[PDB]
Amino acid sequence: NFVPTPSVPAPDIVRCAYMEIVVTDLAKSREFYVDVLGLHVTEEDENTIYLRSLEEFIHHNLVLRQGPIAAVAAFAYRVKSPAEVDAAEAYYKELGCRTERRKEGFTKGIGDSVRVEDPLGFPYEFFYETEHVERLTQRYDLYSAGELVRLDHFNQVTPDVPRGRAYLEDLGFRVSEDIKDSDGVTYAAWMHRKQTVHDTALTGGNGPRMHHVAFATHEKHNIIQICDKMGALRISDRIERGPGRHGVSNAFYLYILDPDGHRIEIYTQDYYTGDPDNPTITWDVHDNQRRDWWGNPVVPSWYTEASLVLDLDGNPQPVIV
Amino acid sequence: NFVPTPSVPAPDIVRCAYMEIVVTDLAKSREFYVDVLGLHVTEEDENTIYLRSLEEFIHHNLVLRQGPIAAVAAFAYRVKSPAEVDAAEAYYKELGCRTERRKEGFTKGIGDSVRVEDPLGFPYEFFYETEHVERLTQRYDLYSAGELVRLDHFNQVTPDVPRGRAYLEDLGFRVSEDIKDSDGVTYAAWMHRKQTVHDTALTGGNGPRMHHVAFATHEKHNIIQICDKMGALRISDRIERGPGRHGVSNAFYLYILDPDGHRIEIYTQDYYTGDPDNPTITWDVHDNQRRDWWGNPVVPSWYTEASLVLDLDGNPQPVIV
Amino acid sequence: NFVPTPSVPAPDIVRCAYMEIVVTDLAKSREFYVDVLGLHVTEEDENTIYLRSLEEFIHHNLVLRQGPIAAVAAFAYRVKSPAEVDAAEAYYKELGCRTERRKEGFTKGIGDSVRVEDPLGFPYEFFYETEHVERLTQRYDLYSAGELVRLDHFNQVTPDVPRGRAYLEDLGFRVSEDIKDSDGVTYAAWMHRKQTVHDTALTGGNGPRMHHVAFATHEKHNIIQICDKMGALRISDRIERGPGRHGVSNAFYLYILDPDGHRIEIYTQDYYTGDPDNPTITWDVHDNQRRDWWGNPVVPSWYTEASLVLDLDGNPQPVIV
Amino acid sequence: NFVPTPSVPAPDIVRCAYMEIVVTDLAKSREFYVDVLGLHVTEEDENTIYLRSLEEFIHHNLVLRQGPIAAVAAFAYRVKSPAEVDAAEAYYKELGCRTERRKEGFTKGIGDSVRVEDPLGFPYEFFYETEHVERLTQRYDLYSAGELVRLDHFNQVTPDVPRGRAYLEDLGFRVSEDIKDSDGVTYAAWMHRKQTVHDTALTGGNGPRMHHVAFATHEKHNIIQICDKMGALRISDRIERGPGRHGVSNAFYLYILDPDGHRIEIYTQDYYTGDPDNPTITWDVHDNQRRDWWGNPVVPSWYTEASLVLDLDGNPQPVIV
Ligand SMILES: [Mn+2]
Ligand SMILES: [Mn+2]
Ligand SMILES: [Mn+2]
Ligand SMILES: [Mn+2]
Repeated sequence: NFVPTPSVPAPDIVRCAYMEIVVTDLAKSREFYVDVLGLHVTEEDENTIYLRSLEEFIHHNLVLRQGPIAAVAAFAYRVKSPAEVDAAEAYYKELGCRTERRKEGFTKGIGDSVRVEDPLGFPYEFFYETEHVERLTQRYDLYSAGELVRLDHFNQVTPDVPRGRAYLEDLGFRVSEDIKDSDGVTYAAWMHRKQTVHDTALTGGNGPRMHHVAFATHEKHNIIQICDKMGALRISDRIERGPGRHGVSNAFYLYILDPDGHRIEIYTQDYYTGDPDNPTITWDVHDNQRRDWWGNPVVPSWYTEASLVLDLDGNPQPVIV
Repeated sequence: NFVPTPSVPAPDIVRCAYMEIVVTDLAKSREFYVDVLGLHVTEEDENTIYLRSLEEFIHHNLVLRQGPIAAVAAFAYRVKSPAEVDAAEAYYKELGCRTERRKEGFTKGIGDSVRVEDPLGFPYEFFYETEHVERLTQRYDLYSAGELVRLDHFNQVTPDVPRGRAYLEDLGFRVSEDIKDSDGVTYAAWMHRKQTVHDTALTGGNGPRMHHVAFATHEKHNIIQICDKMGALRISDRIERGPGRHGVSNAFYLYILDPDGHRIEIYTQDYYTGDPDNPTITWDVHDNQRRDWWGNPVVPSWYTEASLVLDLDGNPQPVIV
Repeated sequence: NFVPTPSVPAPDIVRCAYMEIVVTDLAKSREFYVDVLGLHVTEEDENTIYLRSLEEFIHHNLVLRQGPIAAVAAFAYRVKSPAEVDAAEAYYKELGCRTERRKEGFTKGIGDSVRVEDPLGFPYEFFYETEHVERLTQRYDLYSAGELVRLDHFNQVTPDVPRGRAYLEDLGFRVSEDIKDSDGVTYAAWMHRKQTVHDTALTGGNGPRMHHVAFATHEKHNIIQICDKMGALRISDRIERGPGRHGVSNAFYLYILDPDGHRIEIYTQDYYTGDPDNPTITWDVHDNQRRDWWGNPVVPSWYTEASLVLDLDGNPQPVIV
Repeated sequence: NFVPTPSVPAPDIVRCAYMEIVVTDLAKSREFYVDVLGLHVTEEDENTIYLRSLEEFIHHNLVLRQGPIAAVAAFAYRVKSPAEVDAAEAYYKELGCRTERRKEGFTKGIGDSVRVEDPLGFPYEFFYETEHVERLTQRYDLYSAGELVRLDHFNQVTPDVPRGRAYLEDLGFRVSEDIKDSDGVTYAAWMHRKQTVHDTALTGGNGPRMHHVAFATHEKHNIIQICDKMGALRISDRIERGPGRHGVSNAFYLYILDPDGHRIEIYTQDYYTGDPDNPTITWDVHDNQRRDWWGNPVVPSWYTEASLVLDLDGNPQPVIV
């Protein structure tokens, strides 16, 4: 059942920082992420595109890499100092996980990093060093009507949520909201290191799979404009669920699908979770409002489709059904 | 087939002005319309409540009347001058419709009025005189987060839309948008006297029935707040459809159900239709975007449920299936 | 004092439609109106640019023409039918005003038109025919964060407001709001033909001069984004007054200056004025809130700077001080 | 010159948490803070009112206490754990500052606390324990149009900013933005413990004085509604500055004055400052955009008026001019 708790301290994680996504047609994906969504290109080449949101100063929040199979190559977290990359390496080695360290980084603009196949089969990366680039916070001359301003969280699908939760708590994540039954069993959990509702969340299901990566906008009208632009471009069929308001997290949300089917959440409205005794909100598994505060109808694909993730050799991790 | 065109001129209609609805439990309805939606009470007694929106100066936009069967007693249009009330009476008399004129009005605050059972079975009222009340436009001290600022239109369900359309064009309504097939047959039409997309619209289906009455908010966030409040009050199951953006009319919309099941549309975003040659926008019956610009899933009840309307004796008009 | 009331009927005016502005450097002005403000180019040549707002279907709302002196060449109103152009010509001829008729129009995309040097010295144009162009209402792929969606009104500066008001009332404009003193003398007036607060307004001052031309946005955040973009482009010194809320008209506003100093108002939030007995709101000349609902400080240039207007020969009208 | 750096560690501060202000007429203040601004009353008695913002779970963000002289009695910061209250006491004791520890708290709902007259003359409180109350985040049934959702920061006026800055950096606050001259001298600094731009800021001027306490709204339209409501209530002369956008901090802001003249900032739009190497943004003292991104005119009172602060005996600290 439970992942053992190492005797070495967990690495001090600051926040989720970026995700590396493999796409099958780079030009088609570039059209979606840059021309439709408006993400900012930090740099690109024939095979990879480095994108960042408006208020980011690190090198990128998303890396799109062309590959033969659409999948997620890495969920990356920034750690507090260089020594924490060492700590992350030691922690996972004690758990017996495969680890790979590259002083020069795995993606451009990132420095010394360690990638690991974690206990739940996910490719996690921990890094501290990264090139700083121009922070576009006040470049209102580049601000689009649907501007994505920051990367907020990842959502992972795994078969055993209680095992996943205890493992992430040992890593230092705290639970801001969870869904449990009368028995006290955790069905899903929102976990954070930074002061928003979450950096990652665990959803029960066949896995390991990536459910979605999420960006925030400043206000609700920005999310509506994304829908409107998609309708004008005749790609409204890529709008999967939303807009709506989730009861869990209180987020005003929208889920859309990229060309390979990877799910992107765009939401707005966070609340502060930084206090040491921030109250956990537990939702009952039968409370309808947990999914949708407004009662919007259920979208089946949202519970069944999710992206494959890769092992450190670049091959898909088998999905446990 | 087509209603005959009278030889007397049509009354000069300015805009839709109010609707009289019969509710089965006035206190339960008062809670929804006043405590939940925030409409302003002009006056009320044991059996009837007169409500108005924020920017209205005439006596009321809605009259709620207690009765044994939930239904709509009257669709009321304001005409241009006192003489037009005579015109409306003469016009319908020539069509052979039952008319009833009351110099003192049918509802409080309204003067000389004529009500008719129109050719499609709907109770229409035409009046000019009305008591003026405090226009609350700048009473920001009363402004709620989901404030309804003005009454915009009615939507009617009738079995033969081409007959209804030609009948309303003779009355002087112009078509801003319609849905037609390749054969050029009209399936639905949006018709207006004032300079917005419509004062009334015709939907094909079993009728005569009232599909909805609609109010506008100033901005999109006001509609979102109505949803959030209903979720907090635990009546999100009364949210029927939306929020969404209609392709036809371009409205950002929300449809909710009152305690008796009468459908209220709250929407925002109009466009100007006042020019004499305002282009009619014709949508193809197979274009999915005409219903939802964002492709939101269809909601069955929206196409089957609608409210009964009353004849001039106060009895429901039989529904033609 | 008063302009005589002609014995021939006034032309039936539908709304203000466009303004022809002379600029001294076309490329500099194009940068402002198109690159900064985002207006849509209908067509252009070496000497003139035809622009329209998002929801317009007539050929243009603004014509920028290069010339030696920055000034306003024409305030154009669309009339109800072709016969009304004849009516406009006859009406002004009876007043003894100079008139010039061109069956082929004075600006591209406009047909039979009559221009007149009106009694207050303004170059007014009346036309019906105009080429229709693609209405961009639902082109959300072109929608900018600060999108100007429609042309709403003109504001004119004239030395004798009571004379100007009585003359515009004879033309059929109604007063929605005015500013008067205890004596009952009109200091300024908002006048309309269409169903918003105004198509034109009269401000007392040295004239004839054009105070501003105004465009509406859908919501308040669109106006804030214009400010933000101007700050990022380092041209915030062209923001003259606002954002604020006017007590008169209830508009959330912003006034900015183009390269030649012509004033452009961008506002949002109208209210309906279409009923025949729409109550006039009279503000007292000493009520502070009439200028600014929020008490924002007075901006002196707003009361002294305004654009010159041209006579029908293209020469500036002398300003009466 | 510089405050000495103690040899004991600084207490681990999480965020600014509440301010205790003394008002001269509690009922008049209650009307402003509760009836006008809509803050939520946690509890109150004849002499004191405890208020909290929408998303707060600790007992209060503001304590209003009736007293003979309007002033600020305490700037309170929540620390990470009970042991940190001991740390704060030891730390200030080593600086030679007067401290007062109360196991039972100084205000209701707060536990073990230490208050100090800090080196710059300000009454700072550090506490960990506080009673939790219903977090109203999703009580949309209570949500007003101008809802204040969370307390964000304090702003302090002090004559020697470089001394104050170094003192706060030793306490562990990091600088997100500062204003410096060519000589590299600090004129003002924005300092934070939590992940927003600041928990407190230092403004040069006669002090010690409290410049403002700030609350955030979810969106810009909420701030606009506060202005509109104040204009409707005829207290727009209490709006001191804004709405505007600050270049420093990037906040869309509004400053208003309570009945005793204490300055409240309502703002929205934060950006994330949590990374260990978050880039400090340094603004030049001559850059006009640092104050107002839109170039709004300067408001003199903003630079001269500020609130007195009290010593631990409840007497005003003399202001150094
Ligand atoms: Mn999510
Ligand atoms: Mn409708
Ligand atoms: Mn104006
Ligand atoms: Mn501040």
